[PDB]
Amino acid sequence: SHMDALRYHIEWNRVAEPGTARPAGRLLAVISPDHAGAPWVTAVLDALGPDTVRFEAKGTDRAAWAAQLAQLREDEGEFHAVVSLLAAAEALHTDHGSVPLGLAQTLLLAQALGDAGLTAPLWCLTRGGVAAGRGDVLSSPVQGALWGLGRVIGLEHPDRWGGLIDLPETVDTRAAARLTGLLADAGGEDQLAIRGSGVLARRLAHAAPAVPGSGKRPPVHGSVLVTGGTGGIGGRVARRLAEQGAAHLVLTSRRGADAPGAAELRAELEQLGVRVTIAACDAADREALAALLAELPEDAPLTAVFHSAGVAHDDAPVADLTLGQLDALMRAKLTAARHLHELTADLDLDAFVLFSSGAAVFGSGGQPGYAAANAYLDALAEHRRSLGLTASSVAWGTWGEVGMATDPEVHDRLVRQGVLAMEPEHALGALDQMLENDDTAAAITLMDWEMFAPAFTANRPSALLSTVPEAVSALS
Ligand SMILES: NC(=O)C1=CN([C@@H]2O[C@H](COP(=O)(O)OP(=O)(O)OCC3O[C@@H](n4cnc5c(N)ncnc54)[C@H](OP(=O)(O)O)[C@@H]3O)[C@@H](O)[C@H]2O)C=CC1
Repeated sequence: SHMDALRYHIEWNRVAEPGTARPAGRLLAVISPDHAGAPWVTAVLDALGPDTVRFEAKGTDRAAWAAQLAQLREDEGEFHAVVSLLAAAEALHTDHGSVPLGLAQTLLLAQALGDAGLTAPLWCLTRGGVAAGRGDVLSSPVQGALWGLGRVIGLEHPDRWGGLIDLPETVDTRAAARLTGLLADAGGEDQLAIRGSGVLARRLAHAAPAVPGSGKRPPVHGSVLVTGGTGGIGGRVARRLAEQGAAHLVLTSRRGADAPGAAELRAELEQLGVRVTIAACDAADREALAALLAELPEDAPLTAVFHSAGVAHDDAPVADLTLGQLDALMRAKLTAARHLHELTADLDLDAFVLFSSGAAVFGSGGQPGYAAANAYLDALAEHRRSLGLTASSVAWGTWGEVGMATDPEVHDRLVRQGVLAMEPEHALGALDQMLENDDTAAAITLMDWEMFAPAFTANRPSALLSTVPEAVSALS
């Protein structure tokens, strides 16, 4: 099927045991000084050895760090690699309430390295930011956001990007040796998870063909909340839910009833017999969300959430992105989804569906803020499954007809790259296959691999795509 052919999923496959020698040259370790106490942080610093130079990245000051780094690189000469432990800073930034401090500090470290002329490859370490291997628990969705930023750094600064490595809970000596071995030579891999049974790396595969009933999807009923539900994709999802018999759709956006197209949307939905509530309110306002949930009918309790609230604009290259831009991109994604998760965790929902993007799953040049925000969604869905709660993340490709991609501009960058506009009916039917399977994560995208693979790999290989045969064929 055509709908099957839009669905892909991320897998983690075993790779080679690394060598036994640590890096010959000197490592530079970067530490968040208020967040240096986690066990894995001390285990990593121990594994890097006492000869490793240590840089405490204090606060968020690009210019100060550029100066400090330039001084270090003057004194030492070229480093073998930069190893960042900034991801351990999960606390929100004091001035940007939707940006984890470690995310802010990572962006500014990537900036200041470039400013100071350090060219050693940057490796970003996380602990629990991916779900890798049968039974693996994604414990930190906040650290998971950093992977969407890293993948973009790999596309914008391939020559000075090492990669991302997720550590296990307990970094024992076998885990330490895998780490230091990868830092010496990672065999062309750059998205890695170190686990008790081996080193795994991240891979994209075609999803298994749809099996109706396998996931035991309950019938759509009760109240269903679609955030961004007046927006392009949210609207077409609400119309599908309505076709499928929802009792009550609750559609939100910051403009609510004043959003473009809302009256027409409400009328088309109501002709289907559905009760329609359209509310103005910001998905990152916890008190407004709570108030909205408090209003639901006894006869129509919340059964499902579809989180389509989002903006992509006002992003910038890694070298230029500000923290205020990053905060505005994170707000509807990390802040709003955290709220949705927390206020629905006891409700036994049938579906909790987060709309992510291919920018998070692949990386996309020019979109670091949006990739980090959407990668947090994907990680939160995995996290929620670990809690025994239902959750789905869908990393859409480009939609045709409706939504944020419908305009020649930076629709054309993507299209020239092989990421094609999907027909909405096909995208919706593929999402329906995913929910019928009860799959936790998918990318749903129409790709021309012959165009995409060579373009995406021109500066650097991508081990991610070696499990897509069309990409292997395009590179042959
Ligand atoms: N269209 C596509 O090709 C792709 C879409 N996606 C994702 O799908 C989702 C929907 O995208 P699409 O329908 O195309 O985009 P739209 O711009 O058409 O809709 C997005 C919307 O979310 C609402 N929104 C934005 N910020 C907030 C907020 N803080 N609180 C509540 N609502 C908010 C907007 O209304 P308002 O401005 O009034 O708040 C609008 O309803 C987005 O999350 C997007 O990132 C991912 C990849 C591709």
